[PDB]
Amino acid sequence: KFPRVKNWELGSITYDTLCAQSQQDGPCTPRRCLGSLVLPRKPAEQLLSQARDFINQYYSSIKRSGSQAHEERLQEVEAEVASTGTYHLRESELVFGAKQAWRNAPRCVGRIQWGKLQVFDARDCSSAQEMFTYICNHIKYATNRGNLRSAITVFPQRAPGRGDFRIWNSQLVRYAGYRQQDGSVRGDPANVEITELCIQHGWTPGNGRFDVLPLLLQAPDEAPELFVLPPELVLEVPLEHPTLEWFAALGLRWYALPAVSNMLLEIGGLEFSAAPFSGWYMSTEIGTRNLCDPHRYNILEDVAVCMDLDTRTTSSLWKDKAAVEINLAVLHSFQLAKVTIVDHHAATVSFMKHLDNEQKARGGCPADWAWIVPPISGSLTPVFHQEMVNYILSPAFRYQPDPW
Amino acid sequence: GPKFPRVKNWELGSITYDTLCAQSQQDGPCTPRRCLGSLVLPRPAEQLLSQARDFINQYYSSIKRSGSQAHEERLQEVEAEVASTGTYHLRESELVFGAKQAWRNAPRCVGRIQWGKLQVFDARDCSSAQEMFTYICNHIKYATNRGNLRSAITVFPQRAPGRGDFRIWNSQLVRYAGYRQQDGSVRGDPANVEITELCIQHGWTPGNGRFDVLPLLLQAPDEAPELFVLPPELVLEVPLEHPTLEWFAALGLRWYALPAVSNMLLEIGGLEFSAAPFSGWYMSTEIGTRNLCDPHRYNILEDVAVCMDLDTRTTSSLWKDKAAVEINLAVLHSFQLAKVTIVDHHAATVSFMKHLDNEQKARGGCPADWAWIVPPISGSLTPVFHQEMVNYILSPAFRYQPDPW
Ligand code: HEM
Ligand code: HEM
Ligand SMILES: CNCCN(C)c1cncc(CCc2cc(C)cc(N)n2)c1
Ligand SMILES: CNCCN(C)c1cncc(CCc2cc(C)cc(N)n2)c1
Ligand SMILES: C[C@H](O)[C@H](O)[C@H]1CNc2nc(N)[nH]c(=O)c2N1
Ligand SMILES: C[C@H](O)[C@H](O)[C@H]1CNc2nc(N)[nH]c(=O)c2N1
Ligand SMILES: [Zn+2]
Repeated sequence: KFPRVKNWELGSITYDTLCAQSQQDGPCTPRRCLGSLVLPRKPAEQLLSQARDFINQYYSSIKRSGSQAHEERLQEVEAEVASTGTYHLRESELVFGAKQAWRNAPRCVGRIQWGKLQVFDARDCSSAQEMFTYICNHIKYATNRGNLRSAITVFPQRAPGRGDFRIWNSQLVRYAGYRQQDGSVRGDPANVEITELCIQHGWTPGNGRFDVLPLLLQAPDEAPELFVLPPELVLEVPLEHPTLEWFAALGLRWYALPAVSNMLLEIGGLEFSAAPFSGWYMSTEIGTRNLCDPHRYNILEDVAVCMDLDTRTTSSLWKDKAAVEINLAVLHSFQLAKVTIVDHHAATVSFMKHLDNEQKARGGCPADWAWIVPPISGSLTPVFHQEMVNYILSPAFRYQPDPW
Repeated sequence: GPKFPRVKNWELGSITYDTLCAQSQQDGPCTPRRCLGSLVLPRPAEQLLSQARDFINQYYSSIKRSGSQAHEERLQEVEAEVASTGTYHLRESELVFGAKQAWRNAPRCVGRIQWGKLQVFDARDCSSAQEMFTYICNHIKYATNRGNLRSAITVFPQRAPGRGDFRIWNSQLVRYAGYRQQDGSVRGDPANVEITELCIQHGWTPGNGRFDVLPLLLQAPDEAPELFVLPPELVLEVPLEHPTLEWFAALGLRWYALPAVSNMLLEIGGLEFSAAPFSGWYMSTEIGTRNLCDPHRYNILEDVAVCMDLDTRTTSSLWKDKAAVEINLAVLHSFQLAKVTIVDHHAATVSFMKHLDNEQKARGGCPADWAWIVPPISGSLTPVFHQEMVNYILSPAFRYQPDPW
């Protein structure tokens, strides 16, 4: 049985058949749905089968499926697993695998872009120092003077005999969070733990709200090392508002490059524990979540007071009013600085086009509705009205435990 | 540790475990292979007895008499009744318990903090379509209460073997007509096109406004549905104005005070009440965001944004978000002015979090549909956005049922 998927705005119905290609179970059972949970509660034969399936995927994608190059390649993989317990990917295969991982990421609204991804092979990396070099080039390439380009750098895969290559930071750019004795937090509350780990490993702390953290980089079975990014590498956008002169006074800012550095990339059963990837922001990530979440910078009441709003009652919708001006500020400021950004309406409309492309290409598209629908103005966007099917395809980005 | 779903709040960092889901007997649409949680509508003899036995156990527990002699005698009384007739009857207070528990169990309802405060009108004696009309008018009168809205449900006779159903054809007691135009467009509410055409086929003389109140199509057992027009003074409405945008009132928008769902099935202990309309009060985003701004409903966003003189030629001006906010404010302001009960999406979600905490202590969980609980605007500004939820089906329940035609 294949899920029947309906759009409630248009009346149109599709059938997801791609989900039958899922080999990995999610958190739901027929007794109870667990789709709103953020994290999971969580053999040569099995590695070999994921390898076969992936190699078949690759040769099918270049329409050389069944051919001699294909046959001989499966033989290589099988021969290599049989005597070493593992294998290695060709650069071309890794490029394919990385693009598919993005394509398959059900929580990502930006997947219209999935075929345009620059892949840096960093598998010849043997130290934190080289990782840092690779990371710096990635940032320079990706940022491209505000003309953002999507990229991934892939460090050496996990191996049975040793500890992982890891980037301890959750993103390549993070603002420090400084825990106060008086309970509160200066800077980004989301980054208290990593800030403290940086200090413990000997970083000289700042005292600002927007102090860019150093990277903690780890080569196998070694203590992590500390590397400060050259400030000229981290593009930042001061936030002002198009018609509210006082907004700029607030001294708000955000960095240009969203670069996730703590997820695991799995391809054909191989696991890449350090494989930082980046694109460009959707404005609501900065304007709504990072700046307005109560457990983040939490600036809503501040902005509302400057707007002289009735802060004393919920029914004046001050929160809603302030959040809209904040999101507008982010868009205006990024556009003024010529740094790539996408608003949530433009993003969700392109995501609808992606669904349509994928329906035609693959018979469906794994999508996590709760993460696709923006944090403000949900039903004002087309994705709100679109039913979606969530499931796990490989290659995939996965979460993994923090390495401390 | 515990072998039940771990549930996390990401704002507060706090953890619970849902043990109540263990009580679920009916399977939802998901499997380990794929999550179908965002689908609005996914695809008796011994059976009856087990559902019946379970409900009576629920009832006696609610009154703290499990295992008692009255408990076992009621169980005996029920199976005796099923053995000789195939069905059975609820005592009055069982029906009252069941109706409240059905609301309490409703995963898509954010208003469940009020669940214990429900007026239950017993209408299981009703025997004509004219009589259904009297019960409905009475319900509307009681529930509207001149703007001081009171939750209520009226329960009509249960499905009976052989005999036909009591059905209310309309999806709500109050519904604006949707008139399909020559040019293909719709005047009024596009959601109500079919029911409008059904009323007409059954002899209603149609109007031509954006806000014409539909007559009721009420159906008694094995009879064609009869048509009934509500006395306009029984249908309380609120004209919409804005607290500072003076032109907003000139738009001629309005909404009715009483949201009363009339097409759902109430199931208790295997017994099915095919007509059992229930009503509460509105959360403002239902009117202001969904009914007025959905592209496939009234679709007024562009009208308002033009009046607000916003740049509607580019998404990045956030004209849609700006207009939606003011439309929601107008709804809240106009209901407040008219002294008609309403709740904003902030107050409502805050009260739902309190409800989740009450239920965690009372029952060890609360079935909840995250996509439906989180409001259609300002999602992450409300605390439920940061709350993981477990969705599952408990009974008593309100269920969807096929349209009777
Ligand atoms: C090009 C512009 C892109 C945009 C606008 C975009 C947008 C987004 C957004 C809004 C989210 C939700 C994030 C959150 O709320 O925490 C997300 C998640 C995600 N994105 Fe994209 N993305 C882009 C590029 C990429 C690229 C290049 C990759 C990988 C190569 C990627 C992979 C992912 C993954 C794996 C997630 C899920 C993260 C998680 O589960 O925490 N995205 N994206
Ligand atoms: C007292 C104030 C109440 C409020 C603010 C409230 C709020 C809501 C809201 C906002 C929804 C979402 C509906 C949609 O978006 O289509 C909903 C659904 C629902 N409500 Fe409540 N409600 C209230 C009272 C009641 C009562 C008295 C009952 C029954 C006794 C009830 C039962 C339900 C059920 C069964 C649904 C699911 C409807 C569906 O799945 O289509 N509610 N409610
Ligand atoms: C669920 N735990 C981790 C959350 N996480 C990895 C995360 C948190 N906050 C923000 C992001 C940014 C995600 C992202 C990635 C890319 C490539 C582009 C973009 N605009 N956003 C990710
Ligand atoms: C999704 N299928 C059913 C449609 N449906 C029942 C529905 C649609 N649109 C709006 C409502 C209103 C739901 C409701 C019910 C009650 C008692 C109170 C309230 N505030 N809202 C219901
Ligand atoms: C509990 C809930 O699932 C959680 O708050 C989710 C909701 N949807 C989200 N959507 C996005 N894009 N990012 C998020 O962090 C979240 N958080
Ligand atoms: C596809 C999606 O499930 C559908 O549009 C849902 C989303 N959440 C909703 N939430 C509520 N309260 N009411 C709705 O009608 C919907 N529609
Ligand atoms: Zn699910």
